[PDB]
Amino acid sequence: EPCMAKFGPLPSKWQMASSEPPCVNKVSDWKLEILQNGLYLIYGQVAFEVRLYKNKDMIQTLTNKQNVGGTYELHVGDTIDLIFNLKNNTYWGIILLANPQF
Amino acid sequence: PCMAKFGPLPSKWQMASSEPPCVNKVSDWKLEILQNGLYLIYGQVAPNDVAPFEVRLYKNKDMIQTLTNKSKIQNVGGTYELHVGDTIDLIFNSEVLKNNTYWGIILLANPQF
Amino acid sequence: PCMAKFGPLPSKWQMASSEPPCVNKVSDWKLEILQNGLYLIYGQVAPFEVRLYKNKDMIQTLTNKIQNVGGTYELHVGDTIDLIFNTYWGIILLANPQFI
Repeated sequence: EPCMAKFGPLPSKWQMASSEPPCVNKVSDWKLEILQNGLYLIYGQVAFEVRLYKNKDMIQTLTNKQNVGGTYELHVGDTIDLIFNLKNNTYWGIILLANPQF
Repeated sequence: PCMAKFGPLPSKWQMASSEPPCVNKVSDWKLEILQNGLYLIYGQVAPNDVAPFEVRLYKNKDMIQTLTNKSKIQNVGGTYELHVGDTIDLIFNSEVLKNNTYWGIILLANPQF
Repeated sequence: PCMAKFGPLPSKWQMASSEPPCVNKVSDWKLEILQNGLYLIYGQVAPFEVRLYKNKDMIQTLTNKIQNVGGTYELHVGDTIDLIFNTYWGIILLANPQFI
């Protein structure tokens, strides 16, 4: 099992898996930090809008009152954030596919 | 890695790295999940008009992807936590669409949570 | 872990290595598939119309909804993917079971 985290749904919080050495670092409800460079699959389920942040940037927007994430290249210190404007049919996580170069 | 694939027709269900098996088929287009895991679903609808145009993807009773057409070719699936006992299926409003059309599944990971 | 990435410019093709090569650069934004398997294609159109193609068929188009490109497909030897504009993308080989 690769390095992977999930957060949610409540009141389960941040579950880590193959943590040693870490690839991700929880930092809040719905926010975590990238400890290692790589290719990451982000996923989840969101049960007026939701936005998915890679640090400063809205990489998804979920503007229906659905699935979340996709695949990205990420680097030490990138934060990923799932922001809200019914939180138990809601969760996201991330799995680390590979570490190329760049 | 445990995986499967339906179609495109005349091929029916095909199964890769079993033992232990992660999924089992129900009928054409419908499969069952025999274990908990993080799964990646994929495939593609080849569009090819008396009924409205639609295909949907279900987990259990929940439509989880609606592919309301652009009668172009569109990706099926996405990433999902699935449980022993779920069933995934792909439903045609009518049979319309073509047969460069298939959908398949692969189990990425099965962690405790 | 067979993979490759084209942008973002002026980086061009960037390929990690691999037991046997699963992929070969054809030219900018375009690659050819050298082995059957399941692949995950990814990228970002940059935080108009962009389009992903497998051979002659268009499999995704971006145009401000909300996105990054790609998805997961079963690709075959001799297939090609490009991205056309009218930003980077990459591919990884997830698997390649005997049923291709």
